[PDB]
Amino acid sequence: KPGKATGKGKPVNNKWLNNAGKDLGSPVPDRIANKLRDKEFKSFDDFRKKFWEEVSKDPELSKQFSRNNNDRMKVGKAPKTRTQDVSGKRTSFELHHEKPISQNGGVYDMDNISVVTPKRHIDIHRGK
Amino acid sequence: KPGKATGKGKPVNNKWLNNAGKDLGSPVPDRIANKLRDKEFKSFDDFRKKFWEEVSKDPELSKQFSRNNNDRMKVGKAPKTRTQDVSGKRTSFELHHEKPISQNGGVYDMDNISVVTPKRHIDIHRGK
DNA sequence: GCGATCGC
DNA sequence: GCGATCGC
DNA sequence: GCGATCGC
DNA sequence: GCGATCGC
DNA sequence: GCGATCGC
DNA sequence: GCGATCGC
Repeated sequence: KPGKATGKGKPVNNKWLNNAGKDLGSPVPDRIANKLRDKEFKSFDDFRKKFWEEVSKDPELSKQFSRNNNDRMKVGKAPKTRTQDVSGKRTSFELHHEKPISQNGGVYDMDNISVVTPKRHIDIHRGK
Repeated sequence: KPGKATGKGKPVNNKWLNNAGKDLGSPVPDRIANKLRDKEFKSFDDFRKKFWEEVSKDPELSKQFSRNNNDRMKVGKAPKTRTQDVSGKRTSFELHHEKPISQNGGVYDMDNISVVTPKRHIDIHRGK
């Protein structure tokens, strides 16, 4: 299921992921959407890996993460969340598509993707 | 001056480049001819590369060279010749075109391509 | 069964 | 790309 | 991620 | 040569 | 300069 | 894929 990525993203402050635990979480940063716009991805995993790689290459974004977390994002790994936002062994930050694929939701549509904590993700799926 | 590969090639024994220092040297192995037949080449420089890389991929042939030589062939570089067959900084085997493009010589016609030693290529360009 | 990340 | 994991 | 394989 | 992509 | 290979 | 070198 390949395809290209599209989207405008939103502007973000000094606490990007700060609300990744409420509602639909945090959005794709504008600067990041540009680096990835019109690009081409194999699978969604391919996207996730690149997204986090791009995050670690953005000076103002990488400044909000712990040294180890930055080392993680540099090789496609997702940053770890605060203790209170994990869910058992699920402790990384996850990407979520607002509208599923079954509802014609764009899989590589950055405006349809946001960053949420595992804890929140489980609620979002339960309906809360 | 790009082009496509072509030619039949001739069957080579176990001592392929054992006469590369006489006459016109060893011919382009049939097996290599087949594996290379009709291929997009940007320059003869590129063909040399792909050629030797194809020589290292052919078990029967790669067997005739030391490890240092296969390392080279693996990256498109030709095997170094014995010391008595080199000349100056030229220590590796060189591809020889029997006919120039002027005389309708195949620039990518394996049948018009052979492998000769530096000390021999020099004796061919002076008059046998 | 299902979304979603991990590691080669 | 593939095989495996995790919580529901 | 690590070994192939582009691309200049 | 070697950094940068592909293809598992 | 010519026919080739080297060195990124 | 481009310059740069090689020996004559």
